[PDB]
Amino acid sequence: IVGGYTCQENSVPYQVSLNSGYHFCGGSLINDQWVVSAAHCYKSRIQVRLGEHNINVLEGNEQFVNAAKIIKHPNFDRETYNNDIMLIKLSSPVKLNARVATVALPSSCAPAGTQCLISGWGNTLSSGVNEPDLLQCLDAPLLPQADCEASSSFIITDNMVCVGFLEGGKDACQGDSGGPVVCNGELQGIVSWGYGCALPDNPGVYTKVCNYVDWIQDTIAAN
Ligand SMILES: [Ca+2]
Repeated sequence: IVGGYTCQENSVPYQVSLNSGYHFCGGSLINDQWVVSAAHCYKSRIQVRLGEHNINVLEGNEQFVNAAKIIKHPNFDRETYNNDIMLIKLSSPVKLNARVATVALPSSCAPAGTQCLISGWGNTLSSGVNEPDLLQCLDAPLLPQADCEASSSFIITDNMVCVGFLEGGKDACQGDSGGPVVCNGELQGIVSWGYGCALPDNPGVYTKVCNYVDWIQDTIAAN
């Protein structure tokens, strides 16, 4: 997260870190045994870390659980990142508490202008790379489709939504991928891609979660 602030300890209880020897993506706990992330974060073996604040220091609230089933959306297109969503079934249910909690699936698609919270351990610089130890937070609004593409060097599909600032300075970045965009307590987006990080005229692009609620529930029921 570029231009954000350090989240209060365990204030984003649904936030998880996908680890394969190192943190490489984020995700959201949607129930005691399922995590939703981005399909581009797929790896054959993943350890999901919950209850984290400082990813490099053991604090006493962590739960590390291996992924049992890693399911990418069948129509994920790696070229365009269309349908960039993935579900992870944990090897065992986690212990839900104050520091490890679930986030609700959306009941409807949030309107442009809605204020949301984006979080992650991704890159904090608009140039170069710096991985933070502590979970970063960013309050940003959902932008209208038209305003996003106005002066950007990219276009998006109907399964994508732009969240951020057209003036730049604040944005998600590499390493935040798969992470949550929560608006009014519901998961409305998943960190997916963008041109650079925090650049003027180029807001971040996120998977529009409200378009997949049915797929999510069916998959969870069938596995
Ligand atoms: Ca820790």
